[PDB]
Amino acid sequence: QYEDGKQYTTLEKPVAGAPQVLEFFSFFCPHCYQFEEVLHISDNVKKKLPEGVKMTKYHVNFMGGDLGKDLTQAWAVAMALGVEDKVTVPLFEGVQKTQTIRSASDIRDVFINAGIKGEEYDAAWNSFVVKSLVAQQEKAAADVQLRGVPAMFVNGKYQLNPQGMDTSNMDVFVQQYADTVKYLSEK
Amino acid sequence: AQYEDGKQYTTLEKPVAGAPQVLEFFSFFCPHCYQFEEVLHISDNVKKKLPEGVKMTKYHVNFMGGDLGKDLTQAWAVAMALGVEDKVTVPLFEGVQKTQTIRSASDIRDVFINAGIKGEEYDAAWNSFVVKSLVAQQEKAAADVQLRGVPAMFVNGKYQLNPQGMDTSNMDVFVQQYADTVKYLSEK
Ligand SMILES: Cc1nc(-c2ccc(C(F)(F)F)cc2)sc1C(=O)N[C@@H](Cc1ccc(O)cc1)C(=O)O
Ligand code: NA
Repeated sequence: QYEDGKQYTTLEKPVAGAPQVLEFFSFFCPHCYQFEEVLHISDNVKKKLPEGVKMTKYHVNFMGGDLGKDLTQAWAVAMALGVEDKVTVPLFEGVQKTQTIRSASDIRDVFINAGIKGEEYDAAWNSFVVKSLVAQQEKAAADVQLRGVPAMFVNGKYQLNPQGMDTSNMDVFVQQYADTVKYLSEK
Repeated sequence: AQYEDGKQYTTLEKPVAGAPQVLEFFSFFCPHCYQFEEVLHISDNVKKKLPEGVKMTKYHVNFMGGDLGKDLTQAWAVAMALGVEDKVTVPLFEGVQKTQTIRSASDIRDVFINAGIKGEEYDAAWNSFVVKSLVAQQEKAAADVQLRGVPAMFVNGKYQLNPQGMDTSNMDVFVQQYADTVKYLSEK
């Protein structure tokens, strides 16, 4: 029983050439921590979607002050090096659980400890490839008039509405969320 | 340590009458709350340094958890009603955050049963007026201190701990600084 306003909302001005599935998060975002560590939303959405569908995940600037911008640049590094899955957990825990991530250096340490060579990290950090990925993340958020995280957009036309879903059972919530993404992608 | 308003603690503009002597707020969904309790043992270390007669109170809140969050607050009310907080705190934190075995109210109940509380006793407590009242008490206390987030601790409804705020460069030092601050405030 899908209804606009319930499981999802519809953007007023759809974004052209938008990614099929686009997620925004912040490492400072508490629901984003839950979505990644506890619920594994991205993994479960991926499992429910066809192989052909591309999922994109971008970091945002508007949580966490100066460190917030640094983390967006760090996420650009992770995308450029293809090590998202190596650093997502220690970045989330470093920010929200242990609160040991306080500076860019602390972010660098996380990449080092996750097996990324220091020289490779620094080269990426300062690269124009990464500068462009930072620009891409910012523009994407601006295109959908992003006001908060977590957020997921389907074909630049629909936005998921987790608030409209059932939150008594974690796996029911995940099922309803993932099923909504599939429904919207086939729309 | 040299204590100053605004440093190790802040002072509520609207103090709360009849508040518990030492009141801690947490959520089982809250990862820094997991850090506080399961890793740092803040509650326990504060209690060790508390003066004789001063009891600790700990309430559950629901900023992140939706309906399941409400179930957790009611289950925490049951833990308080039964006096089994020290038996279920660990498996609730680990079950929600680490093993991800706690996904519904039924899984919460299973934790109490595995910790030695009979199912019929858990259910009796769950549906009791005592637990209904305790749920309301936890909410009201959070409202009274204008709670913004967790973890948080309040002393005599007048002072709010400010860990920000403290030497969080060494976890052992942080814990003693935090516990010493609670002792100081309780003595004022
Ligand atoms: C993004 C988000 N995700 C949530 C969620 C997801 C899963 C689960 C479960 F445990 F079941 F897995 C619980 C909550 S609330 C939530 C969220 O946006 N929460 C709001 C408050 C709110 C909560 C429930 C409503 O029906 C309406 C408003 C806030 O934090 O201010
Ligand atoms: Na605190």
